Amino acid sequence: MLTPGNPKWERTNLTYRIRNYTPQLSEAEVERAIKDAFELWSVASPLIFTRISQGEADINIAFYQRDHGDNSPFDGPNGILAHAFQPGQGIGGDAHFDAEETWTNTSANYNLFLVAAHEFGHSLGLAHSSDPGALMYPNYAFRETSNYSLPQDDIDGIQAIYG
Ligand SMILES: O=C1CC=C(NS(=O)(=O)c2ccc(-c3ccccc3)cc2)CC1=O
Ligand SMILES: [Ca+2]
Ligand SMILES: [Ca+2]
Ligand SMILES: [Zn+2]
Ligand SMILES: [Zn+2]
Repeated sequence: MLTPGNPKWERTNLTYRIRNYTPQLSEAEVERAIKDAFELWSVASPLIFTRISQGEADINIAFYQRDHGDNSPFDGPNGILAHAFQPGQGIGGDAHFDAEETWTNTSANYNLFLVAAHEFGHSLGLAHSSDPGALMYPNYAFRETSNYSLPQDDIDGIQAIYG
């Protein structure tokens, strides 16, 4: 294909739900981080993300600690910050964030917006990139969060799947 293992969504309007929050940020700050992370992908693709407040969404977002029901346990502070599942029904698309992290909306470690943007790449069908400037690079690095600019390698990736 282009990246087998990873598939793709069959429709362009996807719903998301934030299931819980982190004490590290206000509820509004979490909502804004997640919304803007989706917007990054939306402005480079045909995808439209619609928030729901309750019920079943395509993409569930949640903060969990250690074992949390999906056979991929988190590991406490640092290390694994988050993970996400490839497009599909059920857990497909879902994104989990390690609740034991310091989550920020600054340059201090683990800016939630940046980590969420990376995870949502996985939720949409992207794998890791070898480009260190790419959001989809395997390791966390801070980058400026002032606008909705996706690095060009990530634009190439989402365009290759969805146009
Ligand atoms: O399935 C997984 C599980 C864990 C991964 N690593 S991570 O949670 O520690 C992580 C690494 C980098 C980022 C990131 C780096 C730079 C910009 C934005 C996000 C976010 C989370 C990556 C991954 O793909
Ligand atoms: Ca961790
Ligand atoms: Ca899902
Ligand atoms: Zn999980
Ligand atoms: Zn990743």
